[PDB]
Amino acid sequence: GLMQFTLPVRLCKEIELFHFDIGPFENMWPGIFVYMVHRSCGTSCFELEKLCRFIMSVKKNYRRVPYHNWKHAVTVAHCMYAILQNNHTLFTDLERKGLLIACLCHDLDHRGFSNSYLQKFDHPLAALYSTSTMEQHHFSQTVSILQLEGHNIFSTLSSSEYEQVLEIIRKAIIATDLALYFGNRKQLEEMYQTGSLNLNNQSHRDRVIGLMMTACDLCSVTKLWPVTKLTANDIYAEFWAEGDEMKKLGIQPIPMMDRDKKDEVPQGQLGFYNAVAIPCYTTLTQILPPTEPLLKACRDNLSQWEKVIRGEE
Ligand SMILES: Cc1ccc(Nc2cncnc2)c(C(=O)Nc2cc(C)nn2-c2ccccc2)n1
Ligand SMILES: [Mg+2]
Ligand SMILES: [Zn+2]
Repeated sequence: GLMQFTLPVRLCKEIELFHFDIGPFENMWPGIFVYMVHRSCGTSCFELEKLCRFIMSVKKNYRRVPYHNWKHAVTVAHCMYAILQNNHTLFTDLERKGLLIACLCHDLDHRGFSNSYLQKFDHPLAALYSTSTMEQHHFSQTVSILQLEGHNIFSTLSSSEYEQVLEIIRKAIIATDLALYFGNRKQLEEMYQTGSLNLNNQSHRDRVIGLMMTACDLCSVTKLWPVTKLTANDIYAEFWAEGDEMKKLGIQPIPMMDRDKKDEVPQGQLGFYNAVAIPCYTTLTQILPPTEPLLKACRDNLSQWEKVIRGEE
């Protein structure tokens, strides 16, 4: 049990800031995760043998795609770690447990295509899960991995704690469906402004954990500008591949996905930040004030994209 994971000085200190980049050495990322779990959760909460075996099976089930890959999985888990460490006393044992696991698994087996594309293509996954298609698939992949031999990292929870944790995870993963985010943030904004928001109302915590999963998922926009700008090339690599594929079904795709409309990415990044990202981090900062660093970095990046449009870069 005294087998504590350690990090070099720069990473040890920078892992605590919201804007940490996990780096380009892929073989350090399992340890950055085990490090985050031990400090967030405790070192007795997972059997190290089972946790490492689970981590490796999860990484194996992330594909080689430009954005929705293993690096994204770990990067979303680091944002979650930073929210939990900045809000120590607000979450329970099972909640810290489930959520970091939910972040690592949340895009399991992503092929790099949206829900819209799966339904236009008439993929069999669209027949099985008529809404939040990929997200119900991600949760399914998580349960299968948890049921492999030697992978059940929750084995020592009681039947009731186990049911509670799977349920925290399923709801955390379903929430990453951005189609559900718009609704969820509006309701949190209405509860916040009327002062009815009650973190004892389980239905209310579920909404808050939802918004946290949006925040962690979009956190590439909260990075220092060189990291955000470079991650934007990976996201657009995927969008343009989907657009290519839309055109092979004979569907003209939305400007976001058309590689012939690269000129409009700067203006399209403004609307994304104004319609999705800025409100996300604003409402999250209203509910959890210590997550303010994410809104400040998200606004610095908007300014940077405004500066691109004015040809100052
Ligand atoms: C889900 C998601 C995650 C990350 C995203 N970007 C990103 C930027 N910088 C660094 N890392 C990542 C983007 C993104 O660029 N979105 C987007 C652009 C436009 C014109 N529209 N949208 C959009 C997409 C879905 C719903 C509403 C609007 N989307
Ligand atoms: Mg996803
Ligand atoms: Zn994601």
